[PDB]
Order: sequence, then structure tokens, then C-alpha cells
Amino acid sequence: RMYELEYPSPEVSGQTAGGPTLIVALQGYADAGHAVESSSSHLMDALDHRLIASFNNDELIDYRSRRPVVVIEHNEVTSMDELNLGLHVVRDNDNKPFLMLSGPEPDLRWGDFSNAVVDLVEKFGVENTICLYAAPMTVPHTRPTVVTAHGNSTDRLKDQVSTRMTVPGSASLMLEKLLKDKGKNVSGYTVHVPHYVSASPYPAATLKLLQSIADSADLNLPLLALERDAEKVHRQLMEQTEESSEIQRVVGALEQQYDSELERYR
Amino acid sequence: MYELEYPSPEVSGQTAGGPTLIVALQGYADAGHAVESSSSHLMDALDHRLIASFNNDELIDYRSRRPVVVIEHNEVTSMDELNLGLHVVRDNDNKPFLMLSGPEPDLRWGDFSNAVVDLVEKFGVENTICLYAAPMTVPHTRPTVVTAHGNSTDRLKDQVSLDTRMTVPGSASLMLEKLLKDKGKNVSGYTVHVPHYVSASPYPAATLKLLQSIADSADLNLPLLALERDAEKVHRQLMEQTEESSEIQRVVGALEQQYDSELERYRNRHP
Amino acid sequence: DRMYELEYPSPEVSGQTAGGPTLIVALQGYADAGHAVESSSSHLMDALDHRLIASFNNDELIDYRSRRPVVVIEHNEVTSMDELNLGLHVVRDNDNKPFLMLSGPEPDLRWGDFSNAVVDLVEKFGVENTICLYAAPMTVPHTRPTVVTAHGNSTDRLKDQVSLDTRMTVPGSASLMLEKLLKDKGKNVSGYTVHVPHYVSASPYPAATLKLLQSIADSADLNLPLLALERDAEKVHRQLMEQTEESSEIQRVVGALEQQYDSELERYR
Repeated sequence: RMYELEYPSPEVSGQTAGGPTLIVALQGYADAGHAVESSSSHLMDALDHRLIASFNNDELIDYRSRRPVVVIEHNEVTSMDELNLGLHVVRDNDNKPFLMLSGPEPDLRWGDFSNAVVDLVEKFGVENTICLYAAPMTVPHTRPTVVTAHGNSTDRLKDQVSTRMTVPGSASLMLEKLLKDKGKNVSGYTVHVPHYVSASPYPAATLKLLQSIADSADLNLPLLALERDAEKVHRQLMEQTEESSEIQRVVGALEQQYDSELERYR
Repeated sequence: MYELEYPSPEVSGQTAGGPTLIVALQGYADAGHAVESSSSHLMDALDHRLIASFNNDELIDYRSRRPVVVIEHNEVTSMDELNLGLHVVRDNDNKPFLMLSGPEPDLRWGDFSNAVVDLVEKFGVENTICLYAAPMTVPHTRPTVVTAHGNSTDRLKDQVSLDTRMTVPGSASLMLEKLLKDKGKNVSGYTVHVPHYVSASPYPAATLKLLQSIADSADLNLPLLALERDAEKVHRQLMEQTEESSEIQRVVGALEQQYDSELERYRNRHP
Repeated sequence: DRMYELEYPSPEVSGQTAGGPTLIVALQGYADAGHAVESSSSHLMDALDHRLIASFNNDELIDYRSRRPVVVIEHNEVTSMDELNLGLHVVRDNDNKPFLMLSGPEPDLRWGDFSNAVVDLVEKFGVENTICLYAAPMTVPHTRPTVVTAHGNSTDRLKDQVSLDTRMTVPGSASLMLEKLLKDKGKNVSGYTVHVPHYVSASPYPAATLKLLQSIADSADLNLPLLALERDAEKVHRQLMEQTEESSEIQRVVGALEQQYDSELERYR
């Protein structure tokens, strides 16, 4: 109803025993630096992936809301963004399998959607689920990207800066709560991206999320291109900041906040 | 569209005759937060039992609403269920009435208003009252007015509802009103008028007004006293602010004049 | 299928001309500069005999809190609620030649189902060509002729058009999904986009409506009554000519656009 199983079904074959981890990367909720969507597209570009299930966008999408992009060329509609919301099996650089659910966060039917996904985690013997978030924070581009973690399998992440807070709901948050309630392992990882940079792609944040997954799911992920991309935008941001004194004042101010907060947390 | 609660609550009734239904849907006319405050006040203050729960998967655009989630101790501890439910509520004398409250549906207004009419039949409801709070050009320094529309408006004694022809944006409750009418049923909509410049923050005098209009026309005994305290406290914050400013004092006095003038026209036309 | 209900009894669709009807698609909510899409359907509906063939189910298609269809309260009663009908009609021109029109709200929901349903109706009624209508805010002055561009595969039916053209990315619409589906099924389909002065776009611009309906009249070979739009265009133009001499900043903005236009009118042709 929510989704359709691919035929024939791809095999999730671990030469490694123990269930795969599931990575949830839904675009439309917390997309600072485009880090969440950049995470899934990067893995898809660099690794062998196979489609397991496609969700039905007619059950799930408010299209006047999303207006999937159309290409007109040679005077005809040549292309419309399909906005695939799909479950994949992806092989890391050792061919170790993991699962990815990526695409648009649904507009609709969050209850049925999260039940569908929980059914899928049971069907594929998933042992951990990690959801990805990218949040704009009062931080400078001159300090390391911080990740915070919530959930019951947070222990698996070695680089982590983790009080009571109230946030707008998201499909992935409903999903986490449902997994928790069912006694399954589940975390959400949120990368903190400088607010003055959140509207644009910010590769350091994508890198940080992917490093967090590589570490806690024990995956061998190819991340060197994103390191170079991060180098580039950083060199770029440094000109923009050195060619102006008022920006140069905010960054020092934010660095001080960060370094002072760093001691406090340590 | 909904699920009936099991085991069902026995909504009688001795107290002969059918209950009235109160419709308090958040998302349409929420000036001073007065619709949601009315229902949540009754819920906190009176005994209530759940009768039916609507299915949010049929009814809600969750990316528009984003029901709030709490994270504490590195754990997702709660998520607002956004329950749109029908309740049996009992006043201070244990007299039953019905309340439909929760979010105005984003979707399926046709199936929704039809499901609601099957429920009013199911429960032998005899009158339906929908609540609205509108921002108006009225001052905080004058009593809160409620206007009425429908076919059972007669049951509301105090209502400065000198009306003409107007076109408003549609709502799920207005659709439901039109369907109850067309089906031959008793239905009214009460709008409380809230100073426009205070409409974004809680304005308890309006909640109070909506509730006493309901107590009046449905013959209910409601505990209202915490809302009186609240109203006096917001009034004082408002006095203090208008006090600081001659520009604001000028704006309030002009609304006061407008208000008094229309009140004259109203009593002249309503001996 | 669940998207719509066929009217019963079924209206008369046949004409005296061989080959099937042209279908005009006019969905409000996507490209509405000058209100020219919605004025296209309602101008024709007011002028011509029309008959309902099918209504789409708004509960399947509509986010009502985003549309909030207008309610009339008078004599302290709810008298009226806009039904926001999305309907397929058979319309007759002034020679009584039939054509088809799908008009009303662009759906919020179920674009895949919606466009499959429309293709079904296209086949059921032997539609030979489908034209979708768009009105876009553009950097053109109100002092120069309104232009239409066309994209699709039946584009040549339209004599007077500044298309063709080349590569662009636009937000998607229900009519764009449908165009693509009709293209992928080997059918005839075009989209006509009227260019409306950006500074005038939030208000009615009848000249845009007129250009749209003339484009249809020429390319579907329909005898459409359009004179009332010429008179509406005159009224709105005068009102704009007045507004242009009361304000001197407005005159520079218009004067700049005028040359941008007239240049590229010659420069690139």
C-alpha cells in the first residue's frame, strides 16, 4: 500500500553475519548545508546500490508543495524529477551491505509510513537504524563540524558532542519513537552547520555525517572527494571573510563562543 | 475516517433529551488562541471520556503541522499525537455534552463533514455549535463581543451580531455547518472578536466569552474562574503598555469610540 | 478512475467535423499571471454552450486548508460554499463545433493518478490534441503586444508564437506531468505560455487571456467570441496608461522594458 517490493528482490548477502544497519536520509526537514540529501546522493554515486522498495508518491506527497522539477529542451518536456523514496541495499568498499532509505520526507500518512518502514526493518533483519539531520547553528566555519546524537544506540558513535528540547515533528522522528517503543536500536545524528552558510551546500557537514555512519556502522565509505570539496568551500569562505571586516567580527565572536563552550562541555 | 472507542462510553442522560455538540477546531480562526484554549480548558477542568478518534493519516498534512516532539536525556521522549477526537464531557452538575476538538483537517473535508454528521445522528445530538476567534477592530478596553450565525442562534441572549453579507475563506467547520443546515439540523457558529493588535498572543477574555456563550445556550455549568484571573492579568499587561504610549492611547480611544458608536446602533435596532 | 465521476446521462460529444476534439487544459494554481488561465476557462464557459462530462473528486485531489474554498455568509446564515469544481466539459463554438475543456483547481494531491485519469478520458473521447495553458510573469512592458511561447509536439498548429526555444528548468505542475505522459504515450500535446508584465501579474490582464484564447482558436480551428476581452483589454490599458504618467519612476521602468523588448524583437528574429 505504502510501497512496492522490487522484482526480483536483491539479496542482502553479508559475508558478514549479523543484520545490516539502516540509514534514513529524508530530505525536507533538516537540510542545512544540504547535508542530508548530499549524504545519500554521494553514497549512491560512489557505491553499488540496488533498489529493494519504492514508496507510492501518490499516498505520500503534496505535489503543489514539492513541484518536482521539470526540464524542457528541444521544445518539449524531456524530464520530470521522479522524487524516488526508496529502500536500497548499498555495498561499501569491502562489499559489506547496508540499507538506505532516502528521498523526500513524506508530506502525508506519517503513521502508515513509519509502520511500513518498521515492517521493513523486521523483514530485512535490520539491527540498527540511524536517521540523519542537518541543523543551522550559531557556529563558525572555522571550527570543526559538531555532531550530536539521540537514541539508544548512541554509544556506537565515537565523535559526539552530547538537554531537554522541543522541536517540530518529522516523519523520521515518528519513526525513531516507534522503533524505540518496539525495543529496537535507533539513533538520530544531527550535524551543526553555521547558520550563515546553511542555505548553500556545505560539504564538511556531509562529510561529518558520513564519517559518523562509517564509524558507528563499521563501514568503509569513500569520503576523500568530499574532503576535497570541503577544502574548496573553506578556502572560498576564507576569502569572502578576509575581504570584509564586519563578517570578520562575527566569526571571531562565534569562535570565542565555540572555544568557551568547548571547555565548559569538557 | 474515525474509530469508535471500545468499550464505548455511555453518554446518558437523565438529563432527558439530546446533548449539544461543541466543535473547537484549531487551524482556522485562532485569534487570541481562544478556540484551542476553550477546549483545552474544559478538558483540564472537567471529567471527559473519549468516544471516537479520527485518523490523522486520512486528514492531516503532517509537513504543514509537524506535531511537536520532545527530546530529553538524549532520547525522543514524546510526540504530540494531535488527536482530533469526539469526547463526552460532564459539567459541574455531571450534565453531559459533546466536544469535537483537535486540529482542523487539512484533507477530505467532504468525508470529514459527512463522518461528523453520522456521529451527531449516532449520538442523538440536538444542536451543534462551532467556535471561531477573529481578529477585529475592537479595543482591549471594552467587553469581548460574540456574533452568531446559523439556525439556532436564538439560544444565545448576548450577541452583538448585527450582520450583513460577507465572503470568508472556507473551513472544515463551515462546510460542516452548511451540511447540517442542508440536512435540516440545528447548527450555529459563534465568533468571538479579539483586538487585532493582541491576536497573536493568548487573549483569555475571548476564551471566557466563548465558554460563557456555550454555558448560556447549552445550559451548562462550567468552572470558569481561572480564566477570569488570567484575563485580568493580561488586561493589566495591556494597560501598562498603552500607558507608556500616546500613539497607542490614541489608537485605543479611536477603537473605543467606534465600539461605543456601534453599540448605540445595535441597541437602537434591538430594543 | 477513483479520481472522477462520469456524468449521467452522457452529454453529446459529436460534431460535423471528422477527427476528434481538441482538449484544452486550464488548471488554476500554477501559472496564473494576469489571472489569464482561469479567465480563459470562465470567459469561454460564460459565452458558449457547455455540458459536464466528468467531475473530479476533490477529497482525493485537494488540500483544503491550502485552498480554503470561499464561503458566503448572509442573513446570519451559511448560504454558499465554493465547490471548486474540477471538471471535464464539452464546449460548443459559434459554429457549434465541439471541443473539450478540463478546468478548475490544479490538484494538490495524486498527480500520477490524476494524469493517468486524464489520459483515460483523452482515449475514451478520441481527443486528437491536448493544449495546456500557462501565464507567466515576464520582463515585458504593457505597452507592447502580448507574446505566447509553445512547447510540445503539435506546436506548428500555432502560427503566431515566438517559440521555439531551449533548455529550461521549471517547478513541476500537474499539467506538466500530464504533457509528459501524453508525450510518452505517443499523443499530440502542446503547452502555451502567455508572457505577462511582471509588475501587472498579480491583477487581471485581459490582453493575456485574449492572446491565450486566440492561440487556441487558431490552432484548434474554433470560432470563439473574443470581442469582450478586447474591450476589457482597452479598459485595463487606459488605467495603466494613467498610472504611468502620474508616476515618473514607473515611466523609466516601462521605458527600459520597451527598449529591451523592441531591441530583441528585431535583434533576435
